[PDB]
This record gives sequence, structure tokens and C-alpha cells, in this order.
Amino acid sequence: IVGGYECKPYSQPHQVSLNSGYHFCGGSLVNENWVVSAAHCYKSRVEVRLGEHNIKVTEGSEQFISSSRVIRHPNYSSYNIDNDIMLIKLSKPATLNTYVQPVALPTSCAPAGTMCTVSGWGNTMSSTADSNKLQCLNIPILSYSDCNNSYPGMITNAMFCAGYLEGGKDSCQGDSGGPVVCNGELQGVVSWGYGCAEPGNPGVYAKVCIFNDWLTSTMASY
Ligand SMILES: NCc1ccccc1
Ligand SMILES: [Ca+2]
Repeated sequence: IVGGYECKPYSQPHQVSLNSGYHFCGGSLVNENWVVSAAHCYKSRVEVRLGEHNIKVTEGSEQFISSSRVIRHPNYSSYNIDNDIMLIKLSKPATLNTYVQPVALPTSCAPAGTMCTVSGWGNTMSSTADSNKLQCLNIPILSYSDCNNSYPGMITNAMFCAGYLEGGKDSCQGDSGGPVVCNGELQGVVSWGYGCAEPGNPGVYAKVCIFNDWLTSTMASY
């Protein structure tokens, strides 16, 4: 996260760290057995770390659970990063408590201008911001028009832009797969962009609201 502030500890209880030796992507707990992340973060097996604030220090609130199934959206495309969403089933249910709580799936698509929170342990591009501690940032959803203007012909129905066209505040590598929460619901998954915090290049997020049927279906047949 670039240009944000350190999240208050456990203020984003749905935030998870996907670990394969080291943290490599974020994700969001949607229920006791399932985590939503970005399909480009795919690995056949991953360790989900919940209840984290500082990923390099034991705080006593962590729950480390290995995955049972990792399911990329059937139409994920590595050529253009389209339908960049994936589900991870936990091998054991997570224990919900003060440090671990799921985030609600969207009841509808958030309109342009809606203020959201994005968080993660990714590149901060700053000497003061310690990326080991969960970072937070408030970003507004941009209109499709603004999004297409920034990335002509690269925005599909499964993507939306959020952030500031003026730059300075944005998600970045390592935040990938993480949550974008607006009005208490998961509206986006950190997906891609050109650089981080560069003017004219806002972040691009997977549009969760159009995947509700795939998500709910998948979270019952598996
Ligand atoms: N600045 C958006 C972004 C997110 C994840 C990875 C690269 C870029
Ligand atoms: Ca920790």
C-alpha cells in the first residue's frame, strides 16, 4: 500500500496473508471455510494466515491453516488477467473471534464515487511505512469512463478502477488478492495496474459483485 496509514491492529479482521515460505498475496475470509483471493496468485496448496497485524512477529492472535482446495475462476485468463478471482477452501474451519471475522459478499455493485478501504502487506515505496505491519488506504471507485480512459480497451466487465488519477495513493505488488471493502462488503480484489501510485494509472480490481453466483455455487459443491 502506497501513501496509506498503518491499520489499527485487527481493524480489518477478514484480511488474510497467503504464505508459501513468505507472504506473497493477500486474501479475504468470507466464511469459516472459505477465502477469496486473486486467480493470478494461484498455487495448488497455500498456508492461510489469519489474525495477523505484523506478519514477522508472533502476536498470539494468528491461526495458520493449510488449504484443502484452490479454485481459480473457470474463465481466468493469464493473457489479460481477466476474471482474476479465486476461492481457497480451508482444510479446517477458522475460529471466528476478535481477531478473525469474515467480510460480507456484495448485495449489489457499488457505484462510482463510493469510498472504500484497501489493505495489505505489499510494497509501500516509502522508508517510513513498514510493510510488515498491515497498511490501510481509503480509495474511491472510478467510473468506467475514467477507467477505460486510463487503460484503453483493457477493461472488461470483470474489472473496475479505484484510486486517484492524480497518483500518490494506491495498492501495489504484495497487496494482490487483497480486499477492497465498501459499506461493509467485499467489492474488489486487488488485481493489477501500471506501476503503483503513478498519476493517470489507477489500480484495477476484480469486480466481485458480478461473481456472486459463481462464489455461492462453488462454496457448496466443494
Ligand atoms: N497499483 C495497482 C497494482 C496492484 C497490484 C499489483 C500491481 C499494481
Ligand atoms: Ca504476527
